[PDB]
Amino acid sequence: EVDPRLYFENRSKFIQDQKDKGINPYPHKFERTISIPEFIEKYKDLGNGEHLEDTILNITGRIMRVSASGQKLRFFDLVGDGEKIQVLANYSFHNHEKGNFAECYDKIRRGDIVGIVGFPGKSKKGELSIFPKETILLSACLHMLPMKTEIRYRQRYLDLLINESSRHTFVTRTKIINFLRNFLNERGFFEVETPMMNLIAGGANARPFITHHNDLDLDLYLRIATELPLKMLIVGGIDKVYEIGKVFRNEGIDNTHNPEFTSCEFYWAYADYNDLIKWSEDFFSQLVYHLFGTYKISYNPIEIDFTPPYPKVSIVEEIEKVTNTILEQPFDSNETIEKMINIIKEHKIELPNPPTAAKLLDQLASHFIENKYNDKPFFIVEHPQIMSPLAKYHRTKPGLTERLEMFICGKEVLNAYTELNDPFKQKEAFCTSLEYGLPPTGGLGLGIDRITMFLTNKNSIKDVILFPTMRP
Amino acid sequence: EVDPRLYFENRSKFIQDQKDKGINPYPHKFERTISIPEFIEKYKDLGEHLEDTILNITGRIMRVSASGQKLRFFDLVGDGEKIQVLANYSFHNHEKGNFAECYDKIRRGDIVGIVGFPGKSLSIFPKETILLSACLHMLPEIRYRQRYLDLLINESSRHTFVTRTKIINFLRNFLNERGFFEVETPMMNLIAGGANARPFITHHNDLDLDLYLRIATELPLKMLIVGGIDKVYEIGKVFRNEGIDNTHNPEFTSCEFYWAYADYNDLIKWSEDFFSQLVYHLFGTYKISYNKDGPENQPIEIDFTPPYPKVSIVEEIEKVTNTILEQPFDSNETIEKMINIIKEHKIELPNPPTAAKLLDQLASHFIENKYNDKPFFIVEHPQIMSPLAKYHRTKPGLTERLEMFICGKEVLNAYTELNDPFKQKECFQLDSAFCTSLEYGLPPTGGLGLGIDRITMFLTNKNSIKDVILFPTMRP
Ligand SMILES: C[C@@H]1CCC[C@@H](C[C@H]2Cc3cc(O)cc(O)c3C(=O)O2)O1
Ligand SMILES: C[C@@H]1CCC[C@@H](C[C@H]2Cc3cc(O)cc(O)c3C(=O)O2)O1
Ligand SMILES: N[C@@H](CCCC[NH3+])C(=O)O
Ligand SMILES: N[C@@H](CCCC[NH3+])C(=O)O
Ligand SMILES: [Cl-]
Ligand SMILES: [Cl-]
Ligand SMILES: [Cl-]
Ligand SMILES: [Cl-]
Ligand SMILES: [Cl-]
Repeated sequence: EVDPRLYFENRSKFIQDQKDKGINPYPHKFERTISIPEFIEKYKDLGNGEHLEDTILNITGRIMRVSASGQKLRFFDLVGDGEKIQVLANYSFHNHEKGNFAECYDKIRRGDIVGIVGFPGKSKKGELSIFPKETILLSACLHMLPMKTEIRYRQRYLDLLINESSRHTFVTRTKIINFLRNFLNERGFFEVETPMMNLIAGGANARPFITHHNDLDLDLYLRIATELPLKMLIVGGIDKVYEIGKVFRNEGIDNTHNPEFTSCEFYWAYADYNDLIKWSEDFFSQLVYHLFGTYKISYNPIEIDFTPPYPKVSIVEEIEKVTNTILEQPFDSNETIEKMINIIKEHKIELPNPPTAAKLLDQLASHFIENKYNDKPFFIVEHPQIMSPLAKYHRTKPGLTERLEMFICGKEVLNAYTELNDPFKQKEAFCTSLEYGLPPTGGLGLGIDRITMFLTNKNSIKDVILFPTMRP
Repeated sequence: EVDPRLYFENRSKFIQDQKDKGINPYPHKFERTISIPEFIEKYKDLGEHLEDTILNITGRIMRVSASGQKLRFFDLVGDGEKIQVLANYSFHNHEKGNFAECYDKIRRGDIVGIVGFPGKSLSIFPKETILLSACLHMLPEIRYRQRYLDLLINESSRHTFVTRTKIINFLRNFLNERGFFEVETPMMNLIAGGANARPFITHHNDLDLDLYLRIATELPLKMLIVGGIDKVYEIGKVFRNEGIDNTHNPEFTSCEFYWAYADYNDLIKWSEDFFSQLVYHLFGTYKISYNKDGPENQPIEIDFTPPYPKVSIVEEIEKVTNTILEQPFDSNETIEKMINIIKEHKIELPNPPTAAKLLDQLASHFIENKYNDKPFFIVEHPQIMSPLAKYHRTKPGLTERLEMFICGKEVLNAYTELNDPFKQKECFQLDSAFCTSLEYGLPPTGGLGLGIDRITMFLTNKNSIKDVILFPTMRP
């Protein structure tokens, strides 16, 4: 046992003493000639007890175990890029003209970043190793590191160094985003950037963040979505367009909500809801196979089968069906509002404030549909116009829209529709752009963080964001 | 020849009349079988007709002409390309509507679907033409507020934003080929560091908390180096709550990377490789022309062939002003001296006149416009300007820093990172989370920032940042 403060204070005095004796504990440059992954790839085939003594290399990394088998034989584990080798430092092999062996190695502690000049071999036990001639401290770790709560979210660097799975999680994340980018680019889509701060915040229903620009003396809204300006680009003649990036919604933090999250929205001119469904099934099934070489995955446990096609459940037909009720249109008539309210009560669930037709329908949809399936993803489709102000009216079903929303394990990860392009039907900047002619178009949104949760077996969004937002 | 409101209001009545006569003017779906680029590629080689092929094609009408009632000529555009629609009474399927009625209805800007056959006279010959989405206004500062108009009317506008995405694509593949790992860091933090700039503030309601939009990505990326991600980067927006002018937009796109075990010399090689390769990739040459002073007056050449000149900020200021600037730079004798030089040359005195801002001002007057024919680096900036850069390995008072300039504008800032936590407190309000991460061991590291919008300005021949942002931030 050691007191952390003593540890820290002592390592601090050590640093100052090195400085004072003229040794620079933070040297500027150490020219490494090979990485640890490279080193392993290149020498893993060596024979037990075989040294290549005439092959000198410079290698770096973080010391993670310190050991000894006497004062003239020190062992360390050295990690870089998520791989590990042994450092076997033997007194006889040490270049004594550069410091007392014992001084130079007593000072090396767990967490230290080091540079090593030495030669590759395997120990007789077969352990792939570097045998120093010289070991340089490049950057000390001044605190004792954990061997094994909230710290993983506040000190993500600690998490990344100690837990192999943490690194796997964020690697998978970037892979997911890479796949998506190439998937859209293969299909002729054009990546763009739209503003994060606008005079209005539209394209979804969510409270916004507000901020103030000093030069223009103006209160701007951080964006809750990217829909409106992307559509303006369709009008502008960019027929396949998308954006991957953050959006901001000013509401509660939970296991599936972070106030900044990463979305992808695309707009596809001359497509419609049917094209969007096909796209969703292709994307998800191909994404999953690309990561796992199979369509069925384990999640915390339950199997999720991503083999297309997926079930499509019509929001009205299904609510009515599981509640032996008819919901007469208009959906915001008093008779249908009262009725919807009755169901809420009849089933003792939380009444939304205020109880508008759109929010009641939404609430009924979360209770009676959204957890219909767990074995596969599925779509809820054909949402009422009152919920869907920017979706186009259904081509055979008055009151409804050509909309879909994909769910995985009761959580929405996708929202898409045929875009309303008739400016007259919309009144009930962007609006001006519609008057110039928005071609028939299909639009689609993904929630990236939520997708990554499922494909890395996490059940908090916090586990797939490097630095999630938290109370200090 | 027409009032815009009449035009608009009339096209509106037309839309309603179509609806009332049972025609849906905004059909849900027209299944096209070929795009315009595809169409061109496939039939460029056809003076002849091929009635041996019936196709469905879409696009926006952009010119309407005629040579008789029975002979109508349109330009149709999609994905940057254009073909002719030659609509001839002969070829029209009269079992689907009066030829003259249909085609009198079609105006400039209309989005249409066409069923016809390919030929040259390079054209599509309709048997039938469907309206898919009308343009209710006659088509021609507006370029910034209605960027859709700009994208449709000016070929160069589309070139500009295509080039922009290409630039970002090249950069992404350039870092990925070299083993770099893309990540996302937060846009809203409890403090905003990594640069000197006023921040935007916003408030989260459920946690009842004030947060700062990020002015840079430096600190959290460095925390990822500590975490063992030795090559890391982020491309994305940052926010600085400052003035707006030809080279400043309050949100702009940057790229920052951190390269463990590299230093300032690695960063210079990287900069030269990146820029020269980027330019050749776009133009098949290293020398490009740029209308600094506007398309009105004469352009200049910019030669991106490496290597680029490196000018040491202290050496050069002293040299062009016959002065010695004794360290410390924030002593009174050296502040007063710097002031007197600003006074003797009638340049604007910064408020307050700190050592760092005076040095900065002297650097913008006497160095930053040294070259115009090539990019160049200003290097080895004083510590007082550079609170996160590491101290120079042989030059007291200075740091291992570089800034690249193109035509007098900074596009790159990079350095060997200060990784000694004891020296940093002394340099520094900035993060304790960050400061704590340093104590766990930041390896020797090189960091670099690019200003993407400003790079794109130079490589698309624009001299306002507003020309390379789709929707720049403006007053209503
Ligand atoms: C833009 C996407 C398209 C798919 C449907 C939803 C999913 C989105 C909802 C959401 C809301 C929120 O307040 C905080 C979040 O973190 C998330 C999220 O992670 O996922 O929005
Ligand atoms: C992160 C980069 C590294 C290179 C140096 C600067 C360039 C950056 C500075 C700037 C500041 C600003 O308030 C508004 C801007 O638009 C820009 C810009 O576009 O250029 O920052
Ligand atoms: N803006 C939508 C995503 C696209 C919906 C289809 N246009 C949302 O945030 O849910
Ligand atoms: N954060 C710097 C970019 C360079 C980073 C070098 N450590 C800036 O905003 O200007
Ligand atoms: Cl249908
Ligand atoms: Cl939700
Ligand atoms: Cl390297
Ligand atoms: Cl050097
Ligand atoms: Cl600047």
